[PDB]
Amino acid sequence: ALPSGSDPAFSQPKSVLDAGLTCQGASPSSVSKPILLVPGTGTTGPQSFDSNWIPLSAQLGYTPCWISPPPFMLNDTQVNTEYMVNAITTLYAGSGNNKLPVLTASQGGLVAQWGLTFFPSIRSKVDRLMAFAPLYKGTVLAGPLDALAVSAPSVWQQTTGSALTTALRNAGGLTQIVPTTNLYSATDEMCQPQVSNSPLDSSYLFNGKNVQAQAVCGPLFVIDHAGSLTSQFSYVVGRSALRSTTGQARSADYGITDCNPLPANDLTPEQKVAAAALLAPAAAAIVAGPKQNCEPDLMPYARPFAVGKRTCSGIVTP
Repeated sequence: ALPSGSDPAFSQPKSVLDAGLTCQGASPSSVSKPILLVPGTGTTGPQSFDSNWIPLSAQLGYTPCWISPPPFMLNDTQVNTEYMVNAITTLYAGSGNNKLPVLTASQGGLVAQWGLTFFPSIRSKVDRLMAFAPLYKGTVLAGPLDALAVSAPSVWQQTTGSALTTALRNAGGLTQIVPTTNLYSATDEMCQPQVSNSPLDSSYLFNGKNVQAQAVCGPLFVIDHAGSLTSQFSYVVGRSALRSTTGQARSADYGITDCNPLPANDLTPEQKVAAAALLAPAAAAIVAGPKQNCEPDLMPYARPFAVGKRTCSGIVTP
């Protein structure tokens, strides 16, 4: 079974977590049809989504909301998840005690699934998860010892083999917990392996709607980790997932004629140009942020699932 019982303690003051949550044109505490947007490593909410799912979800009738855990999602993924759990608790009540969708970019999907695995209270408040290029198994690429002996906390945790990805898998987290759609690409340049269109892929969750773009669009279709979020093909799949009465994208709703890798048609020209410039700023933030030579310790609620892995304090024990 999954973790059950009481939610783990928060390490951050609630006022700090509240400060990281914003909704466009509304208060999180009094908001119609919120969608919670969870950014990837090296970005804020607006930086991840201003060129894409903030305007696109608004045009579908949601109030776009986001968390921006400081600094730029570079801190410990477990602390980033506190922002999401707090945001879910708030948006659920602030929308009349109604479940809400969560939509994530890159490592924001790891944040979401970590929260669902280890914070039982939110499972009944999230109606579906729409994850673009999620790194549930981390990635084998680049890495925390590349070009400097120190790397950001969440960069350590997103590395395949990390104590965090280990603990997520051993606790049951590579199976979907709420209805989940995972849109990803075999040509993802941040996250590998993604090529097999099978559970080997880092974005795959058992029983989820796992959509590798090349399985629909052809072996030669190319979108990177950002295009995975912003492309017109991505918009059609995400719109399906958000509208579906099953909580997952439906194969009937998308097909080879939607295989357009450029930014979603309904974005403004300015939004389309910004959608093409997402790589460099996130990479530079990763370079300028907090850095360390070890993976953050697992919090007690996750330690028993990665016994034997090495974190800053030493060997994980249960």
